[PDB]
Amino acid sequence: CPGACVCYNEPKVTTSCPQQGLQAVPVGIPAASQRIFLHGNRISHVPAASFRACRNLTILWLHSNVLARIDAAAFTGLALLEQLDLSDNAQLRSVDPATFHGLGRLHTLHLDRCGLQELGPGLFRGLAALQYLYLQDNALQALPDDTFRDLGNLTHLFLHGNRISSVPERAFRGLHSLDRLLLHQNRVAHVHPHAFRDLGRLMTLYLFANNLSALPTEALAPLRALQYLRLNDNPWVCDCRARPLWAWLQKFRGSSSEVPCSLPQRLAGRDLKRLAANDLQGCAV
Ligand SMILES: CC(=O)N[C@@H]1[C@@H](O)[C@H](O)[C@@H](CO)O[C@@H]1O
Ligand SMILES: CC(=O)N[C@@H]1[C@@H](O)[C@H](O)[C@@H](CO)O[C@H]1O
Repeated sequence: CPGACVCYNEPKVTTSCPQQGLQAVPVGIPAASQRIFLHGNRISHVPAASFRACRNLTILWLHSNVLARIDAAAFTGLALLEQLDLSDNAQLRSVDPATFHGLGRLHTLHLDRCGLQELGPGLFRGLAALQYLYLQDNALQALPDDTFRDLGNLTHLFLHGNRISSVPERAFRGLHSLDRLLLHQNRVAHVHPHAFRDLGRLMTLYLFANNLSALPTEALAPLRALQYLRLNDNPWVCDCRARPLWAWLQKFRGSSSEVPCSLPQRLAGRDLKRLAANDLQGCAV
């Protein structure tokens, strides 16, 4: 086994060379390795077919490594790959759309704390098996249509800490079985109704800290079975336009947060969840 690593077959075959100051992926990683650990090094690249001979690789960790570019090939024969953590590489900024193409059995994929500015075309094409998909704290500006379409088992989608400015119909389409997506700490101005139009089964949604003035009507409608909704820290305007949300909150059985009206004044500071129906004026004008 390569130096600066410990190798064992014990539970599953591991290579493990974490925090060993490695500058690049060592050449001698034994092929019949099941799980490989390379986080905490200084590996700045994942060149084409870096783990090819490891046909039985289940777990692979490269997080916290000053990654800069990950060859479109990279994970090529890692068909049995389950977890692939590339988190904490604020210098990556991007992943060639065809990168994860194979990765069928992929269960969990971490791409958080990465300079990801955009989510390319088929970045997540047919990742079917995927359930956990971490994408918090990147530079993502928008969620383009059908971006998570093929992700049918996805039950955990984290997108907070980005720069998403709005949620269009397209995004979150095939996301059936999605149990909880967080969108907090984003710049969400508008949430197109129907945007959650098959986002049922969803257990918990987060939209706090987001620059939302008021939510459309049919917006929270599909969220039958929702149990946790966090809407604090938003410029909630409270005029007749808030009725739909006001209403949706009253009939809500689950657990909500505080929806602080931050406008108009005179009502400013009060929480929409406790305003009486006729507190919302300034109608059709
Ligand atoms: C809860 C559910 O729908 N189970 C299926 C599972 O049978 C299948 O193996 C997987 C694909 O890897 O998709 C879904 O997770
Ligand atoms: C545990 C098991 O199924 N055995 C195979 C083994 O025959 C093969 O040599 C190896 C490739 O390195 O992949 C393993 O999965």
